[PDB]
Amino acid sequence: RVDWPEIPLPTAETADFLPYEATSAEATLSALQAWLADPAETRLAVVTGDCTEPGAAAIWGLVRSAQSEHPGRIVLADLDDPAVLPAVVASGEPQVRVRNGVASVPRLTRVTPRQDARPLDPEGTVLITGGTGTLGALTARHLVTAHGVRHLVLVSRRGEAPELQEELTALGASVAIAACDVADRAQLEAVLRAIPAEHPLTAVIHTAGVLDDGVVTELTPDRLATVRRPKVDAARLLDELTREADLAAFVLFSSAAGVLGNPGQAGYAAANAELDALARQRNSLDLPAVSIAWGYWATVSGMTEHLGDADLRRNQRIGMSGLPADEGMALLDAAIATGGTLVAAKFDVAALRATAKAGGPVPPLLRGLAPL
Repeated sequence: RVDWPEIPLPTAETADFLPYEATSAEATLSALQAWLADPAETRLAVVTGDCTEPGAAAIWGLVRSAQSEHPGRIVLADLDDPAVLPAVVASGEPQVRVRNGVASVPRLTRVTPRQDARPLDPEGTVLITGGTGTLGALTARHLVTAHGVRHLVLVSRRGEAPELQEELTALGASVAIAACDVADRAQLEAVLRAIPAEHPLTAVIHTAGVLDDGVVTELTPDRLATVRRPKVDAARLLDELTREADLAAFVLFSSAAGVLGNPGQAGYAAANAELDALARQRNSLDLPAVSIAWGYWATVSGMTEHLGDADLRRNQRIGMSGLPADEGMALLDAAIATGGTLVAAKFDVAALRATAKAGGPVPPLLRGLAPL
């Protein structure tokens, strides 16, 4: 979980920085590319709003990956007061949140699951976005077998998986796979009407999306919206049209990039963090919701297919390991039970601990797990 323990700001009067208050996910990318074009090296102090907002998190995720691309050069400050910005830059942390005079930074802490989520209805219906994707396909096998789901609506752009259709129906699950894009206003509403009344919708699981990983200097706002729409606009439409639905759980598949920040994934991290912050709004409003910043999946899926061996070591550098289907899906059950925004991934504590002790640069979020 993203934890924000209290740490003191440095006793500094000024810093050599370029202040800027972030406004939108596309605006930060445009401003950042302008600053990245400057040969002069002044750390870009990006001021962002309350990260619990979807927009601020998306900007946070966008800068998080950007700071992974250019460490020690972009300051992702969440300040209600630009006066602490010189102090924030002088702290050395790329991401500092200062409220009422005290500072805080994102930290990763282990989550204690709670078994108080409302039980899934054995006669209910579960909605999955991008069902034809393997991650959506993986969820279908576990839901019917473990959770005993007898009614599914697997929604994907192509929306036809006969090989999953026969497999899921062979176990007794009334799986209604229809061609639909969740973010589409007309498509989602009609399919949401296709959910039977005697089998009311009980769970929304978001796994649809596109991957357009690229560095900040090469990303474009269209790639932001192209990735965001089946993830951000899709989940927003899910909460909009299913807030009145009988949802026992609200599952959103985020990525570790959206929380930690992974190089060359500014847009994807923006979508994932905005995906999380939407759930936090849902969770705060007492509706059950879970957004999971999933790690590097071991199994090859329709989403994470393009992660090669170079990305394998890039992932394994920060402690990532191939997330198994069982381990990943077992984490989902606790994540649904726990609720809120959580990160379910496998980390190499010893490698991070050894790297921290040896002197390597440990990410601040990982610094909670392996401090000095």
